[PDB]
Amino acid sequence: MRRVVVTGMGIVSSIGSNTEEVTASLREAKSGISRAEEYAELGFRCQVHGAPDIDIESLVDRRAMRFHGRGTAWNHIAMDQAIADAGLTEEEVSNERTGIIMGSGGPSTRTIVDSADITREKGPKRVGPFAVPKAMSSTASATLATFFKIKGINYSISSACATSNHCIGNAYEMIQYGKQDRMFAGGCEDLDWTLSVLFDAMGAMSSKYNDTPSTASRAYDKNRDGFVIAGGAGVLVLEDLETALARGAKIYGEIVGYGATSDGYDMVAPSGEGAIRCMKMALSTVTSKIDYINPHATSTPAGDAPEIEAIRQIFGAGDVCPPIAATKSLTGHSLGATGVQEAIYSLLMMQNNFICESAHIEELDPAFADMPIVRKRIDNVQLNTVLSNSFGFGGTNATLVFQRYQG
Amino acid sequence: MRRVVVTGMGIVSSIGSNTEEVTASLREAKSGISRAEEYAELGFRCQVHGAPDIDIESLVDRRAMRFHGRGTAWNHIAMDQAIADAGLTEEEVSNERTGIIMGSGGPSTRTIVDSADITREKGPKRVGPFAVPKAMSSTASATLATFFKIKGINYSISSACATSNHCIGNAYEMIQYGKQDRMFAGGCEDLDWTLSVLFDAMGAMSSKYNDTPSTASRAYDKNRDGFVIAGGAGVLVLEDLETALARGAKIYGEIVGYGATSDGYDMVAPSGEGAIRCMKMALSTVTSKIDYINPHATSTPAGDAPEIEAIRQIFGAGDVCPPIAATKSLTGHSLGATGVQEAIYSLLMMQNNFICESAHIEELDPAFADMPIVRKRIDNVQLNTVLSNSFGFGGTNATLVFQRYQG
Ligand SMILES: O=c1ccc2ccc(O)cc2o1
Ligand SMILES: O=c1ccc2ccc(O)cc2o1
Ligand SMILES: [Cl-]
Ligand SMILES: [Cl-]
Ligand SMILES: [Cl-]
Ligand SMILES: [Cl-]
Ligand code: NA
Ligand code: NA
Repeated sequence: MRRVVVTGMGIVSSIGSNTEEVTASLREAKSGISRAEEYAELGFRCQVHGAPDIDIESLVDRRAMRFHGRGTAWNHIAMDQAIADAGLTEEEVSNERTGIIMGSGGPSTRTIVDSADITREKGPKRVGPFAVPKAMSSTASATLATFFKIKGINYSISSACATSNHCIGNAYEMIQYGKQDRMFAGGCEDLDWTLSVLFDAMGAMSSKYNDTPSTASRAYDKNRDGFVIAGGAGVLVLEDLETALARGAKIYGEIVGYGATSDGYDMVAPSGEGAIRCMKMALSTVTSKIDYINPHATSTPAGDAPEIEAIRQIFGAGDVCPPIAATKSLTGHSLGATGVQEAIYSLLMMQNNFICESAHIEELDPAFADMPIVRKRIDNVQLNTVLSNSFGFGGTNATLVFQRYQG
Repeated sequence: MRRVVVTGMGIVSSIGSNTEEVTASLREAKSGISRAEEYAELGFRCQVHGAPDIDIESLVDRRAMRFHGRGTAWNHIAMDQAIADAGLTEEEVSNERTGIIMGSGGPSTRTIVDSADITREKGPKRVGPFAVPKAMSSTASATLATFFKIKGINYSISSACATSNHCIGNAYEMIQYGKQDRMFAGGCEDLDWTLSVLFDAMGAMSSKYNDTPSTASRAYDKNRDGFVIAGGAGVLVLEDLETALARGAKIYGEIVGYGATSDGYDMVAPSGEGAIRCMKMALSTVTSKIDYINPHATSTPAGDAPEIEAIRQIFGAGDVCPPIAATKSLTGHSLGATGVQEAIYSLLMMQNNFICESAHIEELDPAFADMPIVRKRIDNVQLNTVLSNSFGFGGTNATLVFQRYQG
């Protein structure tokens, strides 16, 4: 099997519109969570969200927007960023050896609802002719593959919270096995009431911190009360090592492990043992210690704990366990975008020699008192190997491990 | 690489609720297309559809239905059928070596619209707590993985019309490379006005045959005027050859080729050259002649023709080209379900030694007069190798090749 490296990154996040803004937010523990006035107007319990702040029309031209919902428009921006970061020529983007696996947890729910509404109000013709590519589950891959003239692999993986972790892992496999030499991998999610309401109705999102929105997402806090939803996108450029070296690529890291398993247990709560198997699978090909864990931890009573127990089973407790810092306390949970964004946060922390605070822990849950959850930013630390989990509804698990390239 | 065989099949289709009914429909060219009265009531141009006729409540119990939209309920039925056909024990279904890649072109658009409607009419709580797994793009994998206690791989691929072809191809790869020994692969789609209207608004569906619905889908006919939408599901059980042989499995066929490419051209029309590359990739690992082609051909002016030219480029014209019969003329286009259903139709034709008529060709398009499009059922033919294309919006291409197992 060939070695696979990350040569470019792009991101649209609740904590920044590019990698520089994201890095500053991570370093300063600047929350991306704000009040969602619209959710209050609609009668939601949860009235907080993690909204990107970015001017799409200034970055994606009108004709290029024809088939984009707002999630895939963010993904287009992230792809432009990743291409620029990697320094790719047009020929390097568009060729038979270069593919795309780009996913979202759902499609444009807003397009679907707006279309149903206008059908009933003004008639089917008034849906317009461009709604299908926005409404389909493959929207993120179809729109970008077409626009960027991708000629190799083209499809989406979805797996709820795990979506863009599996997209990256499958793209990794394609390159390892020699089927493609370069891949664009990642994902996105729109942020829209038509999606958020589904989670509010199940009671899954935070509602006890509506008056202090910035601190509503608080993984590992004793009084965590649900996740905070977000939208955004991320893209990695992946290349086989020889391809990267030969063109003088930047190497942000090497992908050195990938795990994917299934709980076969509960639709909306994890079993724990599935996560253990997933992390073990990712670690089976890794020969250095793990220096940092970017957990799944979404700030839920039932979710944060089983993952911690899984981590304890593999790594032990206390100082011998890698430092753990939940970036979702700053960013919220961007569903399809989460895996790739967390890969990017982890790679940026590696680049900049720090581990962010696990934010908004006002009172640590005593169940986790034995674990090295980061309470204050750790500076001047050399990270060489980082692990990131994403564990999604339907018992779907994905873990990725990235390593500093040193030959 | 390991060899991979199909050991069980399940299907819910517009042309039958199991493989026996489907076989009878193929043999007798019995159309599955009917009038869609609801589409007329809503003001659609197209007023035809391919609707399954199956009693879900009699086949999936109430608690098992909690997280199913109607597409994934059909997929559950197809999975039960495939498990029974393969003769699998509970331990063979649920183990770390057995996974699922099961997709849909979209999620339950009906769940999304109903939820938005009830939010506005009665409040967010009245969405209920079970809508998320129905509305997410991974619905088909999440629901079945959880219910059937799947422990290995668990995710969905989506790629519009190509969805379940890529699901099968990626599952094939997993087994080839030794990561899993058994996979459930396939997909589904609900049939609902909230999805169909998106296609009617783009003018993509047939509307000149509303008064003769049964003949509205007519691939290769001079007067074809758009596809006919359908819903349903299909599942294949895939196993590495040694696993299959050792347990006395039925072998419906061996997967011997898989192609996946990208046009990088137009969102809603094919380039043709992408399809050539896709078929060539699938054929690169095949060492016998092709005895039958199950085309993408959806009964559209702009779609049927470029595929025929691609076929002509690879295979030539006339008698030296494999017989071509478009099953969508009987079945309509079931989007996420199409690839796996067409695999099943092709394997059933192989099993039963016939090639179905390419139905509803009242006047052949003169552009295709040189091609061996099947005008009347061909009997007493031994099929050993069959090829099936699916080419989806966003320029996404997938081809599979199956072969009669003879050692
Ligand atoms: O990651 C997810 C999980 C559920 C889900 C449900 C609906 C949707 O539109 C997107 C979603 O993304
Ligand atoms: O195969 C498809 C293509 C487009 C599409 C669009 C919306 C949807 O809900 C399902 C779909 O399936
Ligand atoms: Cl979107
Ligand atoms: Cl459940
Ligand atoms: Cl469904
Ligand atoms: Cl286009
Ligand atoms: Na993570
Ligand atoms: Na086909």
